Amino acid sequence: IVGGYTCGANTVPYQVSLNSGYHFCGGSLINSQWVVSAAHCYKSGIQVRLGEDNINVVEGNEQFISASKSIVHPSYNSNTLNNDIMLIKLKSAASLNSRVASISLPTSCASAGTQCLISGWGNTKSSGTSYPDVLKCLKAPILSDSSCKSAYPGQITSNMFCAGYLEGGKDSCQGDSGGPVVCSGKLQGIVSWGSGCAQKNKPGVYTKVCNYVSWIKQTIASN
Ligand SMILES: Cc1cc(CN)nn1C
Ligand SMILES: [Ca+2]
Repeated sequence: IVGGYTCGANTVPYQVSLNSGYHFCGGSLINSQWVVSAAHCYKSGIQVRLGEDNINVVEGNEQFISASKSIVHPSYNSNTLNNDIMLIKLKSAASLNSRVASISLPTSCASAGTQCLISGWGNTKSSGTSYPDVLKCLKAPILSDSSCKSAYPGQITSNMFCAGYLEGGKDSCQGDSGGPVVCSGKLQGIVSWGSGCAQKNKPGVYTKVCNYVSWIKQTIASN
């Protein structure tokens, strides 16, 4: 997260860190057994880390649970990043509490102008490289489909939306991949892609979660 703020420990209780020896992606806890992330975060040997603030220090509220299976969306295209969504099942159910909590799926799509919260442990610099240990947060509005498409000619599908600031300065970045965009207590987005970070007229692009609620529910119901 570039140009954000320190969230505060366990203030984003649905935020998870995916770890394969190191943090490599974010994710969102959607029930006691399931995490939603980006398809471009797929790899083997995933441990889901819940209750994290400082990802380098065991602070006392963590739950570390290995993934038993991952399900990349059937229509994910890694070239275009269309359908950039994946489900991860935990080997054991997380113990839910005030600091480890699920986020609700949307019942309808969110509009341009809706204010959202984006979070993660990604790079905090737009030019150089610096990775925070503690969770960073950014309040950002959803941008219009027209402005999103104008920013990225030929690249925005019906399964994507832009959020952030056309002026630059505030954005998601490398390492925030797969993490949450939450608006009015609903998971509306997943950190998917962009062109650099916090650059003018290059806002973050996010997977449009409301398009996938049926797939998520049916997949969970049979797996
Ligand atoms: C994960 C991610 C988000 C963004 C948006 N600036 N770019 N990347 C690489
Ligand atoms: Ca920790």
